[PDB]
Amino acid sequence: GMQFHIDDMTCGGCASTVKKTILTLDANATVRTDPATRLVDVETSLSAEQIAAALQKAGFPPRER
Repeated sequence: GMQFHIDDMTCGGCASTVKKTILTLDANATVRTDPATRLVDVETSLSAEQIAAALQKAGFPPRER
């Protein structure tokens, strides 16, 4: 389990973009997003840096928790 806080993920629709970004990178990933806390939980064989790099490129720079 890796977890990020995503300050820019400020609504449901940003959350969709975050989730689709991750799923396009790794179709086997599990992703949970919570707009109330701006927290994103990911299960993936990829590294936290690879996930973050993708999220950054999408305009949702995260901080790993």
